[PDB]
Amino acid sequence: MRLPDPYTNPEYPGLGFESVNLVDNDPISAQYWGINISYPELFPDEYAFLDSRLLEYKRTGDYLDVLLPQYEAFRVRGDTKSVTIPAGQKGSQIILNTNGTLTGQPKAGDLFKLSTHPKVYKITNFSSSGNVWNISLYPDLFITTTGSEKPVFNGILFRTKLMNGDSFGSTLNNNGTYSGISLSLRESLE
Repeated sequence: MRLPDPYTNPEYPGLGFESVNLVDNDPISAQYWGINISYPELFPDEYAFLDSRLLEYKRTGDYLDVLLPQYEAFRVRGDTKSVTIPAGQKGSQIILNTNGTLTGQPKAGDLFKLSTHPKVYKITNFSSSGNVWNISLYPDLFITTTGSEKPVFNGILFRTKLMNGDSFGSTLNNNGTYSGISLSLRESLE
């Protein structure tokens, strides 16, 4: 379940977020991101759409994949598939070999994800030596690299669970829209 937005569904611009907060949970357990999405007033058809998607989400027990457009930095561009990430890596640093196919560089604060695993990281520092990139991450890597991972800097989806199904919804207001819709999502560690 991709959480529908104006990219997937440009016919519903209200599905653009009014506000989003990315929240750090550092438990006893592993770190996980919390996401709080607030919508502007939704019109009947876009509200009806989102409603039905969340319902389908409810009955199938799936995850919800979410894009946060605020993090569409596009500070790094190029052929990520020709990047090499050496095997055996763990901890808070991730080294990769760009093979000269990347342009630009990421900065502290940007998101990062491995192609083969759903966990999303924050980039905390970055240095390079020619085509060698040294990306410092938070939290530590959830897996040891296999050698087949590719870096993801843009179009990162968080794999989440809805926390507030029981307070989701609104009723028609006096200008024929639905106010106060917000979603509270928790990154799911499988």
